[PDB]
Amino acid sequence: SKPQPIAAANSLSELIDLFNSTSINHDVQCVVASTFVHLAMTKERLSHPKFVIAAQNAGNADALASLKDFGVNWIVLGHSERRWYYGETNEIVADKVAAAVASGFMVIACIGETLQERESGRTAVVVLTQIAAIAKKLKKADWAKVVIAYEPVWAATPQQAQEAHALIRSWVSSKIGADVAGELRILYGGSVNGKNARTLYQQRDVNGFLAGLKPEFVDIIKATQ
Repeated sequence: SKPQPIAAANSLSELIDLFNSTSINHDVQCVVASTFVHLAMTKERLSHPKFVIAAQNAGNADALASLKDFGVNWIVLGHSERRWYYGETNEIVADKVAAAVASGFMVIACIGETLQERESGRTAVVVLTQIAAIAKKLKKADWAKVVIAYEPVWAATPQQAQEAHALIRSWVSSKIGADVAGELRILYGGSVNGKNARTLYQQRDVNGFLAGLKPEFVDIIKATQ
């Protein structure tokens, strides 16, 4: 069977009212990741116990310490623009991930290739090098706290997403262990809506979504069964 799925989202007050009133029938960890300045409000307002608040991109020991102290236990790291715009390298993201885990966080670590990388058939070498860097700073036991989001930056069909996710899980199995591989949530972080979410989740190696904080996130949740 699949590990517990994750639905994570990366005007606002209307969105949280909506999430709060939503009945979610099945086992699924929901995550609302927000920017620093909206954190307190989101935390005051979001009360659905199947949801947790995540920080984003924090990389400083003291910052992580305060978030944790503030009751934030999740963080999202390495999201696409962090790498292609802000210049966070494979190693910078790796160190952020290791720092967060050491501070008691559950980490959604993002990886993904650009259009130029996908077009040239270098998806595998790129994606695996990104996670290899992440793995280098983590111990096997740390993987209990880790979640991988695959982001088709280059954008996708369920078959394409399945192939990407499957290639990630094979590298994990062989380099980290089959037991880690089996428990690891690998989320699909490409474009998704209420039409293809359900289709995508059906894929053997998709364990959820890293999608947009948007009214239709609710359908993304339902897509995880």
